[PDB]
Amino acid sequence: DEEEARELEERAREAAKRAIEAAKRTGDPRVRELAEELVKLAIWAAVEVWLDPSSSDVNEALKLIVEAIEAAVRALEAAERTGDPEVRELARELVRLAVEAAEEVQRNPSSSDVNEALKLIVIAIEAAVRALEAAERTGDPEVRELARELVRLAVEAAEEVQRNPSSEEVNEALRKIIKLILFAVMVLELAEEIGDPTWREMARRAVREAVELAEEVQR
Amino acid sequence: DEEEARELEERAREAAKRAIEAAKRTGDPRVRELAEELVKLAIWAAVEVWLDPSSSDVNEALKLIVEAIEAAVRALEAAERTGDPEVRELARELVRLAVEAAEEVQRNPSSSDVNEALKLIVIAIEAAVRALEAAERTGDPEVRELARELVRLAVEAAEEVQRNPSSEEVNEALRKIIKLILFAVMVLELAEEIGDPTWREMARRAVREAVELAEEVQR
Amino acid sequence: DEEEARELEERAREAAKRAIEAAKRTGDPRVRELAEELVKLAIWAAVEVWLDPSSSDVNEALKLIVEAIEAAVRALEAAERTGDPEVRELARELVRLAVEAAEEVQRNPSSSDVNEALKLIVIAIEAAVRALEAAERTGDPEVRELARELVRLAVEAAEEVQRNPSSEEVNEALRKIIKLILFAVMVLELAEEIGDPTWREMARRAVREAVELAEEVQR
Amino acid sequence: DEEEARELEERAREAAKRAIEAAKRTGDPRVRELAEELVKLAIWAAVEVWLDPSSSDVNEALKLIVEAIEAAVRALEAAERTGDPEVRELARELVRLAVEAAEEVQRNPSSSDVNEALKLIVIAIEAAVRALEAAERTGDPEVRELARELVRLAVEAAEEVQRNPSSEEVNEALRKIIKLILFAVMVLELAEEIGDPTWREMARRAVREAVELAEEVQR
Amino acid sequence: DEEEARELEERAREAAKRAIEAAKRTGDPRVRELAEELVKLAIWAAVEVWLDPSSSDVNEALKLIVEAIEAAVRALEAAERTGDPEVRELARELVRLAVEAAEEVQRNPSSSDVNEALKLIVIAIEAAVRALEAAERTGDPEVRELARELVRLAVEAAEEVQRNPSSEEVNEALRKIIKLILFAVMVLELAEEIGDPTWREMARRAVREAVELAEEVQR
Amino acid sequence: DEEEARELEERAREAAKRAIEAAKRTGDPRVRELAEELVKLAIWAAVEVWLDPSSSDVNEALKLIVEAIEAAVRALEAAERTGDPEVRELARELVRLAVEAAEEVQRNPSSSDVNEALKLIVIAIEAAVRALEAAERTGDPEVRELARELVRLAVEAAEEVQRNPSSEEVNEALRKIIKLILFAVMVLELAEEIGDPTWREMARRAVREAVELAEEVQR
Repeated sequence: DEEEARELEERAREAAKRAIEAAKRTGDPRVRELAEELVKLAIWAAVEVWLDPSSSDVNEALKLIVEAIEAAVRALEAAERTGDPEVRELARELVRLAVEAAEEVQRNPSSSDVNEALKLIVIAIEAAVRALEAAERTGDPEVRELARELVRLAVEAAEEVQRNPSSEEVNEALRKIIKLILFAVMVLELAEEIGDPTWREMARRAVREAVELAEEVQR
Repeated sequence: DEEEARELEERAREAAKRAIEAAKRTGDPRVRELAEELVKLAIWAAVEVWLDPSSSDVNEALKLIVEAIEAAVRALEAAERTGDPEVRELARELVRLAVEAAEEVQRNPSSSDVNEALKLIVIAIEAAVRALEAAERTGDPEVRELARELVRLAVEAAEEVQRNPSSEEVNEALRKIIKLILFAVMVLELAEEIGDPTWREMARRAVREAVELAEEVQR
Repeated sequence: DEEEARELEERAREAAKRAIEAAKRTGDPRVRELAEELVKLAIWAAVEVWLDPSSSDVNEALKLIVEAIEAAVRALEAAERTGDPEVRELARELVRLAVEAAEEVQRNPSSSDVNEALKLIVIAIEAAVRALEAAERTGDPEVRELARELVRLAVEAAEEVQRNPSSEEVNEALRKIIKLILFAVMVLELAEEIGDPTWREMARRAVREAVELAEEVQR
Repeated sequence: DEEEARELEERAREAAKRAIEAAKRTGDPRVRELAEELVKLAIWAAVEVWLDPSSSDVNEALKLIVEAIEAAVRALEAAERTGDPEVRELARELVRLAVEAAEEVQRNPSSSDVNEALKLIVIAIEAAVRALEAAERTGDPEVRELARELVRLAVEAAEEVQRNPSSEEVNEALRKIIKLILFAVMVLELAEEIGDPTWREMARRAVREAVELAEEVQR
Repeated sequence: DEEEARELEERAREAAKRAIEAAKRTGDPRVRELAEELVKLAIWAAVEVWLDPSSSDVNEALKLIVEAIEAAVRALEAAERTGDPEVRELARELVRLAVEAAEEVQRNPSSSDVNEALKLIVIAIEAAVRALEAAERTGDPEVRELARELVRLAVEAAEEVQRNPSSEEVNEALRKIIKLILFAVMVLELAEEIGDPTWREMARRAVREAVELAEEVQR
Repeated sequence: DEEEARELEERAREAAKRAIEAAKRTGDPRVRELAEELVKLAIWAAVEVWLDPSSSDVNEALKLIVEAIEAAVRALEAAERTGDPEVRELARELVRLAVEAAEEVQRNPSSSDVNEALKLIVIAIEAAVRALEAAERTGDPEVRELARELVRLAVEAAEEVQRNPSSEEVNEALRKIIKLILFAVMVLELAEEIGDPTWREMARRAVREAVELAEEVQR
C-alpha cells in the first residue's frame, strides 16, 4: 500500500510544516515548546510508518495520530487568530492534552482505550475549532461568550478522559458530554447560516443542559 | 464509508435548513415548535453518525431517520402551501407523529418494530403529500375532498401504528390500510395524467373500501 | 436495488398508461372493464414493490407480472388494430386469462405452479401477437386464417393450463402445444422474410400436427 | 443471460435464413428437403432456448447445435459453389450426417457421447469446407483430387462415429482420423500461402498415412 | 478462452510461416529437413489445441511448445545470418535438440521432467541467440570466439539434459551451467551497451569458470 | 506476472548500468572492484528471476535485492559527488556492507533474519544518502559535520546488524538506532525546508541521544 503510505507521510510532513510556520509566526516561547513537542511525534510517525510498511496496527495508529495533529495545529492557529487571552490559554492546554494522548499512543500502539480516548479528544478539538470559526465569522459578543463556555466544557471533558482510560460510567458521561458539545456547535453553525438568534437561544439551552451535566460529571 | 457518511450528513443539514426556512416563512408558533422538535433530531442524527463511522446499525438508523425528516418537511411545506385549515391541522399532527416515532428511534436504535413503524409512517406521509400535490395540480373540488378523506385515513392509520408496536392483527390491518391509501393516490395520479374522471370514480370506490375497512380497524 | 426498483415501477406505470389509452380509444364497455381489471393489478404491483424493497420473492413476482401486463396490452391493442370479430373476441378472452392468472399470483406470491402457468400463458400471448403482427404485415388471406387457427390453439391451451395447475401429463402436453405454436409463428415469420409460400405450407403442416395433438389433449 | 440468449437466437435465425436462400438458389429437390430438415431443428432450437432461459444444459445444447448448423450450411453452399458431382453428393451426405446427429441431440439433451459425436462431426465438416475453399482458391487439379480424397475420409469417419457412440477403440481411431484430416487441411492451407508444392507432397504423405489407417479402421 | 486459443493458434501459424520462409531462403537440404520436422509439430500443436479447447494441461503444453518453436526459428535464422560454419552446425544441432524435446512432449503431455527439460533447452537457445545477436552488433573477433565458446557450452548442456531426464545431481549441475551461460550473455550485452572491454574480461572469467564446471559435469 | 517480471528485470539492468557509469567516472580501483561485486549480483538477480517466473519467494528476494542495489549506487554516487575523504571511505564501507548482505541473500533465499537485516541496512543507506543530499543542498559546515556524525552512526549500526543476525536485544537496540537516525535526517530536511537553525539544534539533541545510545550498544 505504497500509495496510502506516501499519502500519510505527506500528511505528516504538511502538519509539521504548518505547525512550525505557526510557531515562528507567534513568537511565543510557550507555543514554541508546544510546536516542538508536536513536530517530534509527527516525525516519529513518519519514521515508524516507513520502517514497516503494510502492517495494519501500525498504519492505523499512524493515520489517527496525524489526524490528531492536523486538528491540534488548526486549533493553535485559530486560537492565536482570535487573540483573546482566556480562549488562548484554553486552546493551548487543549493542544497539550492532544499531544499527551498522542505520546501515550506512540508508547503503546495496541491499547484500545487510549486509542478511543484520543479519538474523543480529536472530536472535541474539532468541535472547539468549529465553534471558534463560527464565532469569528459572526463576530457576535454573545456568540463569543458561548464559544468560551463550550470550549471550557471541551477542555474539561478532554482533561477528564485523559486522566482515566477506565471507569465505564465516567466514560459514558464524557461521551455524552462530547455529543452535547458537538450538538451545540452544529446548531450554532446552522443558526449562523440562517441568521436567526432564536435557534441560538435553543443552542444556549442545549449547552446549559450540557454544563449542568458536566458539573456532576466532575464528581 | 466516508462517502456515504458525508452524504447522509449533508442530507441531514439540508433537511434542517429547509425546515427552518419553512418555519420562518409561516410565522406560526405551532409550526415553529414543530420545526424545532424536528431540527433537534436532525442534528442529533448528524452527531451520532459522526462519532462512530462505519457502524451498520447506527448508519441504518440514521438514513431512515433523515428520510423521515425529508418526508415530514415536504409535508409541512405543501400543507401551508395549500392553506386549508382542515388539511393544515391534519398534516401538522401528521408530522408530529413522524417526529414522535423518530424520537422513539433515537432512544432505541435496535428495536425492530419501531423501525418498521417509522417505515410505515414515512410511507403514509409520502402518500399524503403525493395526494396533496396531485390535488394542487388539478385544482378540482372533488379531488380536494377526496384528498382530505385519504389524508384523514393516513393520519388515523399512523396514529394507530404509533400507539402499539405490537398486535400482529392490528399491524396487518394497518399495513393493508397503508397499501390501499397508496393505491388510491397512485390511481389518482394516473387519472390526472390522462384527464379522465371515470378512473377518479374508480379511485373513489377504492378509498371507500379503504375507509370502510379502517372503521372496523378502529375496533 | 433502487435502480431495478424504479425500473420495474416505471414499467408498471407505462403499462397502465398504454392500457388506459387503448381503452379510451376503443370506446368499448368490455375492453373498458378489461383495462380496469388490468390497471388495478398493475398499480397493486407498484405498491407491493414499494413497501418492501430488496426482497427477492416479491421482486420476482413483480417483474413477471408487469411482463404479463405488457404482453396483454400489446395483445389487446393489436387485436382492435385488426378489427376482425372472431380474433377480437379470441384475444379478449386471452387477455382475460392473463389477468386471471396474474390475480392468482397477487393472491399467492410463492406458489410455483401458478408462476409457471403465468409464464406459459405469457409465452402463448407473445406467440399470438407475433402471429397477428406477421399476418398484418403480409396481408394474406391464408396467413390470416392460419393466424386465427393458431390463436384458437393458444387460447385453448392457455384455458387448459389455467384450469388445473396440477396433472404432470396434461402439463407436459400443454407445454408441447405451446412449443409447437411458437414453432409455427417463427417459421411463418421466416417465410414472410423471404417471401416464399412453400415454407408457409411447411408451417401449415406443423400447425396441423399441433391441432391434431391438442384435440386429444382436450381429453 | 438475456444477452447470450438473444445472441444465440439471432445466430439460429441467420443460419436458417442462409439455408433457405441457398435452397432457393439451387432449385434442387434433394437440397430442398435437406434445408427443410435443417431449418426445422434451427427453429426448434430457438423455441427451446426461449421457453427456459438461464438453464445451462439447454443453453449448452443450443449453442453447439447452431454451430453445427452454421457449419452444415457453409458446407452445402461451398459444395454447390464447386459444382463437381462427386464432391457434391459427398457434401450432401455429410450435411445429412450433421442433421441426423443434431436430431439425436434434440431428442436427448444430456447424453454425453452423442454431444461429443456431434462435436467431432462439426470439426470434420469445418475441415472439409476448409479443404474445398483452399482448392477453389488455388484452382489446382492435384489439389482438387486430394480434396476429394480427404472429403471421402471425412464422410467415412463421420459415418462411422454416427453409427456407434460406443466402442472406446473405434472412438479413438476415429478421433485420430479427424486429427489427421485437420492436419492435412492445415498444411495444405500453409502450402497455398507460400505457393510451394513440396509441402503439398508432404500433405499427400500425411493423408496417405491417414487413409491407410482409415482402411483398417473400417474393420 | 477462445481469445487465448486463437492467440496461440496464430502464434503457431506465424512460427511455421517464418520457418518455411527461412528454409526457402537458405536452399539447404539439411535446413529443409529441419524446418519440415519443425512445421510438423507446429501444425500438430494447432490441431491438438483446436479439438479440445479450455483443457489446461493441453493448453499448457501448446504454449510452451510454440514458444520453443519461436526460439528455434530465431536460432536457425540468426545462425545462417552469421554464416560461420562452426556456429552454423552448432545452432543446427541445437534446433535439432529443440525439436526432439518437443516431439517427446507431443508424445507425452503430462511428464513433468520432459516439460522442464524443454524449458531449460528453450532458455539455453534464447541465451545462444542473444549471444550471437550481441556478437553481430559489436562485430568483434574476441566477442565472436567467446560466442562460439558459450554456444558450445549451451549445445553440450542441452545435449546432456536431453539424454537423461533423471539424475537430480546431473540435473542441478546442468541448471547451474545454464545459469552461468545466461549470466555471461547478459554481462556481455551490458559491456556492449557501455562499450567497455574490461567487463568483457569479467565475462570471460565467468564463462571460463562455467566451462571448467561443464568439463567435470561431462563425468 | 510477466509485467512485474520485466519491471524488476529492467530495474536490475538500470541499476547495473548506472553502477558501471559511476565506476568509469571515478577512475578508482576500489570503486571499480565495488561496482563489479555489485553488478555481479545484479545480473545474478536477473538470471534467477528469469529461470523461474511466478515463484513468490524468489520474486520477493529479487525485488528487495534490486532495491538494495539502487540504494547502494545512489550512495556511492553522492559520496564521490561530495568529495570529502572521511565520508567517502565511510560510504564505501557502507556499500560494502550492502553487497555483503545481498550476497548472503543470494546464497540463502529463505532465511528471514538476513532478509530483515538487509531491510534495515537498506533503510540506513537511504538515511545516509538523504543526509548527504540535504547537506549538499544547504552547504552548511555544521550540517556537514552532523552528516558525518550520523553517517558514522549508520555505518556502525549496519556493521553490527551484519555481524550477528541473532540476539533479540542487540537487534532491538539496532532497530532503535536506525529509527533515531531516520528521525534526525527527517527533522534536518524539515529545518532545511523552513531555513531555521533552531530545529537543527533540536536535531543535534536527537542525534546526541542517538550516539550516546549507540555507545552502550557497542557493548
